[PDB]
Amino acid sequence: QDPXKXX
Repeated sequence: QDPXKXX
């Protein structure tokens, strides 16, 4: 759910 980081 939090782009370039993961979910």
